[PDB]
Amino acid sequence: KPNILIIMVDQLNGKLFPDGPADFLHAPNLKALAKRSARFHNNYTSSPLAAPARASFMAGQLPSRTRVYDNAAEYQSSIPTYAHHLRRAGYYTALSGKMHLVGPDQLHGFEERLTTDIYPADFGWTPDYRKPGERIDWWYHNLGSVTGAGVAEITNQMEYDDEVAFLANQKLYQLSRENDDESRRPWCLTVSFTHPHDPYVARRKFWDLYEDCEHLTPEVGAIPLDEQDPHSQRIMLSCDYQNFDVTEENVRRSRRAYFANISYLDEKVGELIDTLTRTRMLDDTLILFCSDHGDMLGERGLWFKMNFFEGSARVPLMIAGPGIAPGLHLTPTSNLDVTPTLADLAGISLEEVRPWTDGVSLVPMVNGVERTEPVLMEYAAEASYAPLVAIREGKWKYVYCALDPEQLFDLEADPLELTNLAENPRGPVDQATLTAFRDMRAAHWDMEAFDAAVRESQARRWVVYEALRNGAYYPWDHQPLQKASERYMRNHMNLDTLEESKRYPRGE
Amino acid sequence: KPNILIIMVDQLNGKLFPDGPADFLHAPNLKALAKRSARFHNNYTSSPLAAPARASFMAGQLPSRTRVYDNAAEYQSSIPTYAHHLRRAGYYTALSGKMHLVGPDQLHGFEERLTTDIYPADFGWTPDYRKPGERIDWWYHNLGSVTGAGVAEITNQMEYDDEVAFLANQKLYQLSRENDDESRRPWCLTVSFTHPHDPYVARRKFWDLYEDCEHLTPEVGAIPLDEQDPHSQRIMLSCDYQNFDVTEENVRRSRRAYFANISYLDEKVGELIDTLTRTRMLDDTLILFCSDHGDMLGERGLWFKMNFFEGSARVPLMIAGPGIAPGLHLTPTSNLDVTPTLADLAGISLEEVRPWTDGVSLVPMVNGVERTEPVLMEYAAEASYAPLVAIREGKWKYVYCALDPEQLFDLEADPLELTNLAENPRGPVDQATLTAFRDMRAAHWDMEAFDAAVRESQARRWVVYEALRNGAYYPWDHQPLQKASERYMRNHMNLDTLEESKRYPR
Amino acid sequence: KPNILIIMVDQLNGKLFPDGPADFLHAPNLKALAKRSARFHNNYTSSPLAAPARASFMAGQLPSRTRVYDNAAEYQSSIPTYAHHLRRAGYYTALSGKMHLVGPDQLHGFEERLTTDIYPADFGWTPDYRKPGERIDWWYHNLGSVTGAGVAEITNQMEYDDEVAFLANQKLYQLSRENDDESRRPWCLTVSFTHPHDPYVARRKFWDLYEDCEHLTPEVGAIPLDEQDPHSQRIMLSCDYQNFDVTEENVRRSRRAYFANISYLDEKVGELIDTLTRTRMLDDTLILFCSDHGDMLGERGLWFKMNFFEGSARVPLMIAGPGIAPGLHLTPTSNLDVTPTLADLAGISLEEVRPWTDGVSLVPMVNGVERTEPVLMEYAAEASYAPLVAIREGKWKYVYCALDPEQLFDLEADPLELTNLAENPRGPVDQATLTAFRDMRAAHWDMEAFDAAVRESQARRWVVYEALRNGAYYPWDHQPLASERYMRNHMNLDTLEESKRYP
Amino acid sequence: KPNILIIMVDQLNGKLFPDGPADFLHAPNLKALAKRSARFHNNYTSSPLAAPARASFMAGQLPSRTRVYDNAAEYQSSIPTYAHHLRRAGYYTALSGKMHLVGPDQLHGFEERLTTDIYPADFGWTPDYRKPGERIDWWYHNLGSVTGAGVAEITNQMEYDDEVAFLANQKLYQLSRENDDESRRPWCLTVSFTHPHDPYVARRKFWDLYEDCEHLTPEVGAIPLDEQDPHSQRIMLSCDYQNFDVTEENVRRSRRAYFANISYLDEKVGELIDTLTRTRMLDDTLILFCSDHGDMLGERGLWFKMNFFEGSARVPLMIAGPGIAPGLHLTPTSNLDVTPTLADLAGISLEEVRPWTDGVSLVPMVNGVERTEPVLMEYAAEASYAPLVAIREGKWKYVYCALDPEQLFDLEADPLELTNLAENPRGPVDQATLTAFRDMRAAHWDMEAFDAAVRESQARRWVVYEALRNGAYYPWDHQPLKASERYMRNHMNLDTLEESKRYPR
Ligand SMILES: [Mg+2]
Ligand SMILES: [Mg+2]
Ligand SMILES: [Mg+2]
Ligand SMILES: [Mg+2]
Repeated sequence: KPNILIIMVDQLNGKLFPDGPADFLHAPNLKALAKRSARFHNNYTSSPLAAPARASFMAGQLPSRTRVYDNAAEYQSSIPTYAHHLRRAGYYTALSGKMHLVGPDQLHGFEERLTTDIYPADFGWTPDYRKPGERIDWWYHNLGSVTGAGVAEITNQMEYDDEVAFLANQKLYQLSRENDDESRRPWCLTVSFTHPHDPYVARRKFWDLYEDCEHLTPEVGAIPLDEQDPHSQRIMLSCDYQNFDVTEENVRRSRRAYFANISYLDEKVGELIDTLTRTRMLDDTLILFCSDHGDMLGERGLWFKMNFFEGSARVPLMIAGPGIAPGLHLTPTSNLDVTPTLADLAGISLEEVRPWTDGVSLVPMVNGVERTEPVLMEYAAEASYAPLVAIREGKWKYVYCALDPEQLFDLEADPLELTNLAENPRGPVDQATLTAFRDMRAAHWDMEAFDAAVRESQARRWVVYEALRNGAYYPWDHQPLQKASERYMRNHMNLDTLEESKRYPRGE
Repeated sequence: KPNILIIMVDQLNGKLFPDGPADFLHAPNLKALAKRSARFHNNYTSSPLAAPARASFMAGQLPSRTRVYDNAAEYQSSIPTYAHHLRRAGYYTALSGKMHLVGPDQLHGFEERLTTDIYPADFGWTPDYRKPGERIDWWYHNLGSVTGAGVAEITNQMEYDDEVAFLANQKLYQLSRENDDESRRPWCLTVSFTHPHDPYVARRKFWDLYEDCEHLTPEVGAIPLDEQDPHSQRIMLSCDYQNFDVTEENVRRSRRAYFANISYLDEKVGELIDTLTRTRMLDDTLILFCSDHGDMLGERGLWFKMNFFEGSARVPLMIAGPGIAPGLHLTPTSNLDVTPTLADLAGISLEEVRPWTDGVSLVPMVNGVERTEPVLMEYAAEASYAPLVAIREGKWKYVYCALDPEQLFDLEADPLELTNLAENPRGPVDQATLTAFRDMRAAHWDMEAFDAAVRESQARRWVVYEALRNGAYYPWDHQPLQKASERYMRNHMNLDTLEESKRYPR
Repeated sequence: KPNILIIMVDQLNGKLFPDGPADFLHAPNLKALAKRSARFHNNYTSSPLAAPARASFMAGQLPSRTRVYDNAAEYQSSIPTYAHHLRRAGYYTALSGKMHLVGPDQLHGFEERLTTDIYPADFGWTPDYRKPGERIDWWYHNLGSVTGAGVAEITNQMEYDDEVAFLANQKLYQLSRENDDESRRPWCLTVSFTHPHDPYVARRKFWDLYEDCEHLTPEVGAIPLDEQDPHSQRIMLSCDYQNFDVTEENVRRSRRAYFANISYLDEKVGELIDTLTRTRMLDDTLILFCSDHGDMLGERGLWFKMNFFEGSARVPLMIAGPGIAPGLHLTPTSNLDVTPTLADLAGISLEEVRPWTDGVSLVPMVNGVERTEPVLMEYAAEASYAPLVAIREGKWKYVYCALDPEQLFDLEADPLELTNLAENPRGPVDQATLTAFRDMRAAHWDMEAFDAAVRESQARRWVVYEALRNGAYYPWDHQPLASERYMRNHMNLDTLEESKRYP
Repeated sequence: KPNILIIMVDQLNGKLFPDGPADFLHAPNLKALAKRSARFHNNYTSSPLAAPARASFMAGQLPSRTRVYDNAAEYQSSIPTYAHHLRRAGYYTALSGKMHLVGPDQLHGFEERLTTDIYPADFGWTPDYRKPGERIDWWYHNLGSVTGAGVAEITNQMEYDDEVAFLANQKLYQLSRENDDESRRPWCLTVSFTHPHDPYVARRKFWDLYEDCEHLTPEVGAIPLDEQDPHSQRIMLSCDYQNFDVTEENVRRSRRAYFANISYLDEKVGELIDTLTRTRMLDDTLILFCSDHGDMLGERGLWFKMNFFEGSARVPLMIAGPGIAPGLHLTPTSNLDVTPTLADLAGISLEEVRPWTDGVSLVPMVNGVERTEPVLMEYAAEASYAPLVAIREGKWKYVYCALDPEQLFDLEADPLELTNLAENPRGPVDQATLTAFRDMRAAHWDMEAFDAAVRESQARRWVVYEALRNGAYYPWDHQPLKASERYMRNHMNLDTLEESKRYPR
């Protein structure tokens, strides 16, 4: 059974990984990794928002099934995740970094978690479908990140990711001490970074890499409010766009710092692989690179996520290691597919995970078997007044919301999604295609039931959270475990035995 | 707004409270409390098992709604409980003792919890409908408690309840120091004891009180296996009855220690009343006495709970204090009613709690209003192979399981439930009654959907729990908070100001 | 004096022999040989092309010294080879199979050659540094081997190797009949197979062994032309890469047949060991296993050789038999070291071979003495426009061409050579290392003189070959040499049978 | 394009051809040929020994460039020769007879070779500069040929040359059958005889032609060892001079048989000319007469070659045929010039041969353009302990060896090379001349680098050749080719065969 190192980053636009990292990015370690990887060019989040994407990623289940509709929705501890599936199959499992789990369970199957979460674990960020058009300024996104972009040597997120990286490498070193043990458990370590998520603020060393960058403005620029589709209009309102003057310089500084923070992450990818190499674990380790959702990065005038356009919904996915054929795949894939893919790679039978996952294993695709299943996405959080769903199949993307006109995009003819074929069909094929997707949509979702479930979930939490914020607060944030009385040299141990057990490799 | 003291005990057969405590029980404090209480004689659990009853009790929702089907089912933290409702209305809320909450949330709205739980917080005790007939010896009930009944000066449960009682009285004393503060929050303290739940083992002092007891044998004796209804048969097999030789003396000793432990609790009730009296909080404090489920106590040959017979499904309920007219109420009520009753007593509008509670406030009842709503019960844990549901309305009890013959009892004519009218109707009224109950059951429950929901919950947990018991274990048990650097006299405080703030009355 | 059996194969990627054959290969005979061998994990060709590698192998001399720069360069008969060295010390020496010797001398010291060569002996395959960028389609490598991989029960190469094997085993039987006369010379037999060189076509029996194989794709995928280093770009045009559509199925079928052909060879290794065992010559016989160069096998998008990346430049080397302690050695070694190692094992003095070899004996090192000399490589044939040289020492590989950026790899940190530390050093030590390798390069090669000598050799041959392909062709192909075999009436009929019999 | 017939003989003293053959020689065919020839009176070998001279002759390159330093040195097959140059231009090229090519390549560009070589093809005759003063008796020259001169009707060499002649004439006839087919390639046939090389033994018919010969003793007689220049001393020690009593009679017998064997050869020249005439190819055919090196023939007391004196270093050179103006040329020329002359005569461009030849075409000289380039010679085989070089320019000859005193000769004033002007200069002109030659010598050769290259070549071959003579020997001698395709066979047309093999038709 191979080891599994999952490297995850937050808010990474998948279009920036056309075939591994784009040429213009300074990312040598991720480019070298990509050359060894199966690379999934058209990979999509299951939900363009942090907590919904991450609960779905861990479970291999859609938000409608996990019930994690938004960034404040409880994730039930009884829902199996890839950590349960691997741990049940004999893996040691650990998390360093972020997963935005909401509720008192901050492990969800992970045997050990090395850091707290950067974000809250409580019900604060609960949207309210009963009050459409409101925004909550103290947690909603706003374009202050765009006007505030720049250069700093420490930030909240760099403190977090610096520590995530250090503890991940320390854990790989600790795990190598078991390498000569016949009865060692294989390990699965998830390293989950908060970059390149905003604030768009970067260390000067990485900012300086992009002085001459040719990609600091999007090809598709700002669409005025009057000309936006309704959901995009709700996002602009939710971001308080009217109270910010986003200049071209602001767009350029934000994209520049974002690219710089990819380069910041690339250095951390190199450290992890160097640790794997020197500990002699690289040949037995699968490495997956993934992200929860994208960032529009100013394309269409939009920033951040919360929508199904390519920049928000596309996220990179790469897998490398024993038994994995390197190569590029264009068939659309989903983050929903990661958990069943990991289970398959770990030797777990299809039947053991079939009842618990909505995705499919990608391993047959890596081995030349055509994948046919469509890619499904959902969104039911801020800037929605009712749930949205999307279907990505073949060359098409279809988006449905009961409150909006449908969208239908031919991504091979129209990769920038500039012509809505549901409004302006090119011919009778486009009209027949729209009908097929409507049928597919009715097959997969009951939208009235979806809306009612989201409303009931919000209403529960508004009662409960108001109560929990009265009197003394009981926090749910993960506190990594204290072990000082059992670490290093203590006088209930054999002193020379200790040094030998903590040294690795041995006898050289 | 009044203070609220909830006194809860575990596994207390409600037939023992015909009008407050039965005369033969040595329970002067509970009898004194009962005389000033609204007493609900025919009060029922929502589910005859610890965790399902308690989650349903806290939320005012049935197990089919809480999803807490058994003793290992996760109780979601987003479900509102009476703690949340009161806390949202401005109450300080606290729990001392047991609530058998499963999952990493061990507060469920309680602002403070003073003890850990006596029982596990994890998914270990999960039944499996895919293996009907199996029992799990390491946690299932078994009749060893009947054959091992006796006397001891300390037990696991007396250690627990002794501590529950001390910390509750300590908290009342601490709360009295705020009495003179016009800006104080009113308080709601739940004090939840594990007795008289088995093992049936009592301190000598209380065991000696029942030397001449005349209720040491049940009136309805052991029904042989072949004559038992199918569910009772499933219970006997789950208790491993074949491997125990339960003598008449075992029955008497179990019941004697059980009664003694009611007397053990009565002493603790008096302590709490005494603390309320001397702190001058009694007259502003509502007092509720309740239990999660009953105990058959050998009636029909059965022990413990897990069924809808009277000894297992009946639990006492009493309410006393400001605005509560004393009196005995015979109309059937249930534990589902406690949470909306609490909200009502605390001045919370019916509209604020309507979407979150399946029961009804008993306040109107206390003030003379006739109550008509029926009482519903559910069971879907060990010794069931498919869910069971019950309906209690007027003089009738109806019990349904897809796999079993229906049961229908006229508790007015047949309070010991010896004649099943669904099998042996007395006439056309009994037949029409059965039909009315079938139609009403079919409108309230889809029992096939109920069964599918229970099986999914079990299967989920069997995957998850096996994983969580591999490698290092992460416990969810509640750990009461440690505040020693901020307690008593510390040198960041004014040392004479401290003594005055900690003194009361002043 | 021990007998010496040299088993050589063609185009075998040394990364497939990490400690003997890799576990995933079906090769029980080579795994059993390895277990009693000194095994040289990091052994390198001296030049990643057939004839340059083989002339250098035979002489223990680099191409810059043999002058065999490419696959059409004459190998002078006056250059001593290990066959001369052993033959001078009293050995009977013979070759069965391929050595790709160019020119009229097809023995180069071998007393007897049992087969012709599979490949040409003339100046046809001559490159020309005056036309940098051309390709010659009728003999250049091309990716048709990759798109044409598969299964067949006979091929040109299997016909050849079947015969190589038969005659080698026949010769071992013949050599066993002299095994009772103390007056008999020790023997050195070189058995040189053309597999696993492409075509990637295998017998179905061996193809079937790899249905479940987990290694049918390389560890590094195809790198687009624009992202390749300049020499890799030259190679990619060389094989006309743009005129082939290499699918993943093509990659898988090519690697599967290649592994199948390793298994095909393993059966022949087992046959040779069986003959040694049954004739009772095994215990007195040194066995060496070697190859001329590797095969990239689709790694980086490259096939075949002509470069210094691991898959092309690494080749296996194992030695077993009397006086050889088994073990795995990680210090880099060279095919250049085979000839002085053979001479040393044969009791020849160091001074007798010192003037004629650029490598070193590996025997001290089998016996625990640390080997410090670096490993040197050269390439000056097709897809080069000027000579390339490489140095392998410690954990490092350094590659220099006057026309290209340097390459520097740390193979312990970067075994797949995905980070060029000359362009992208990690820190100060990488810079100091690059400088030291530049100093070492200057101490070993005059690159201007190298290029001039290559150009003069190419130009000579272009004049000569045009002339030689006018009029009647005189072939140089070796023809092995009936009226003296078996029972003939000028011999003693009864005495003959007892002489042909053994034991 | 003209046909080309190269008639080559071995060890013919060039002073015997002062204007074609000397008057006293019975050589009517070679004198008839000479009269229609451009004749190069002062023509020199490139190296006074068989294999080195011949490899240099074939390549138009000096030994230091061919690497063929001695009679056992491998001649690499990748070195272009006039055979390659002509073959590349469309010629059929063939050799009948000797060329003393060493190594497994016995064609060196020739498309067909009609005989094997009379001498070995392997590394046997290798000198060793590490053993100066030693001699290897089983192949070194010795003066036994001088004492054993005489008369016989067959010899090894006459068997050989008889066969060379027969097959060469047979081949000319075969080539004439292609005359009427205007599609045929032009041909170049090299006919290379072993005479007048020793043994000095002749058929009685030719021996009787010199009964009254007046040139049976050399003008310059024997020089005693103690008065010889150091190289001549090394030659005498290597010929084992101390073990032979060479009488005046021995000299006369040797020189008589030698002249007789020139007459033996002249008969064969007549045969070739007669075949060309009767086949009607004569007018379209260039005829070149040449030799590899000379023979001292007793002059100065020396025999054979291995030195730069006139008798060993001069060889005849004549060219006749279409476009060749007859006449005598005195400017010094070199065997190095044959290959570029042949190429020029075949219409090959100057630039196609310039990188490959150290000599110059003689066609401009034939056509009245003065030639100025000097004549260079080298020697690095037996009787040398380090390489020797020589320069021949205008009237002068300069000889250098690092180990010996220089020699400088004014061949106009001193045609017999009796006065060494480097030791006994006549005045400042001789001194400035010597200095000019020193400077010239130093610009052309690094003699230490030359010595090192020779030593390495010797040392290589000592390792190899010992090996090759253990166990079964594999020979490199040329074996000429097919009887099942000759004459009348029952897959051909019988009436078609006779007509195609008949000529004239
Ligand atoms: Mg995110
Ligand atoms: Mg209970
Ligand atoms: Mg090869
Ligand atoms: Mg000669």
